[PDB]
Amino acid sequence: MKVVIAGRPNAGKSSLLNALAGREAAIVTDIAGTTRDVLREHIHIDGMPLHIIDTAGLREASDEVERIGIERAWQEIEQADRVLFMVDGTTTDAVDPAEIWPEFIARLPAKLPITVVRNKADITGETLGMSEVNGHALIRLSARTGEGVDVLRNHLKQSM
Amino acid sequence: GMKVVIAGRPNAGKSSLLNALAGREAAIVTDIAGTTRDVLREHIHIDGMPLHIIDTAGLREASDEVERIGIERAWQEIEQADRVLFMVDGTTTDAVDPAEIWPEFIARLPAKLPITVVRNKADITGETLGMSEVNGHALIRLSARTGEGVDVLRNHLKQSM
Ligand SMILES: Nc1nc2c(ncn2[C@@H]2O[C@H](COP(=O)(O)OP(=O)(O)O)[C@@H](O)[C@H]2O)c(=O)[nH]1
Ligand SMILES: Nc1nc2c(ncn2[C@@H]2O[C@H](COP(=O)(O)OP(=O)(O)O)[C@@H](O)[C@H]2O)c(=O)[nH]1
Ligand code: ALF
Ligand code: ALF
Ligand SMILES: [Mg+2]
Ligand SMILES: [Mg+2]
Ligand SMILES: [Rb+]
Ligand SMILES: [Rb+]
Repeated sequence: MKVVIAGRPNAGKSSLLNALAGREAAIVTDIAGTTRDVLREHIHIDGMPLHIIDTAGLREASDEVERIGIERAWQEIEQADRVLFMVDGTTTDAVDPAEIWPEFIARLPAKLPITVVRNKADITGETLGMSEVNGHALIRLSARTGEGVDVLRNHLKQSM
Repeated sequence: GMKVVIAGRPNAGKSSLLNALAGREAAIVTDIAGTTRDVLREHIHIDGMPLHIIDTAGLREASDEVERIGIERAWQEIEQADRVLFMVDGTTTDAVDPAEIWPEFIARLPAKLPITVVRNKADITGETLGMSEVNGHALIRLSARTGEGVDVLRNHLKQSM
């Protein structure tokens, strides 16, 4: 199954791709617009194989390559079986994704299931782990420190 | 199966080749040098023979930090290749010997690593497509943009590996 990592620039999408991959598969920097190309990694949880797909942070970009990467990111979303909507927790205390970015949520294919991932729990102090908002799955992790990425691994097995 | 790494200077047509081999638009291609930075890996098959194709950032002295980093990762894939396709923009030089095109690059490769010199953009130079040899290296003239000469590459990849 195709699981697409998507959200704003600098949310930590590539860190999570790397954590899920177990491998420095995507470049990771604090410069917004680091990922432009779509990056795919084939993994296996527990007998369940999936493609995890890292994408350019969504925005209106004047960098042409990034502009193209954002086109393709939306195209990956269109074909996704699940989106992991990645949020930098330090930027908002909001947990309902309609409060975080309604425009993005509203644009997503109807009934494409969304897992909301409040990342950088290491700066927030947020309590780690899974819950649910407005019927959307909600995982609090650190992609950088691996802290709580395990629950997400199990979540994917369960839900897919 | 084995790992084929596409390497060379920026804008040589390495992503264009990856997409022609993969039969789909895996890598972003533009006229802008420094488009590719992350390493892109595609798994393909030729005549049933499985093959890994790795696209890399063009090697240059880059001002952009993400690109500098992709260049490092590009080298770290090269070190680990079973073959390198050394892609050269044909309209930039009439040279065929990789030693005349970029000696530094050629010398830094691991001792055992074979290389196929690919002279890309043959649609512009008008050079005859197909296979030859320079100084013991395999040599191929093709257009990744049009796909002309790429079957010769595919056949060379199956025979060579
Ligand atoms: N402190 C902390 N930083 C993170 C975490 N995840 C990502 N980052 C950092 O935030 C910046 C952007 O990360 P990256 O994965 O490349 O973001 P992307 O643009 O969404 O893919 C980098 O400096 C990362 O090291 C996290 O869980 N905790
Ligand atoms: N005329 C011609 N143009 C090409 C060919 N291959 C690539 N290009 C163009 O050269 C530019 C750089 O190509 P790209 O594949 O992104 O280069 P890379 O930086 O080495 O990956 C783009 O404008 C391509 O369309 C070719 O065989 N013929
Ligand atoms: F801002 Al990014 F990958 F570098 F979304
Ligand atoms: F210049 Al490139 F991939 F964009 F080597
Ligand atoms: Mg990224
Ligand atoms: Mg390229
Ligand atoms: Rb980034
Ligand atoms: Rb390019």
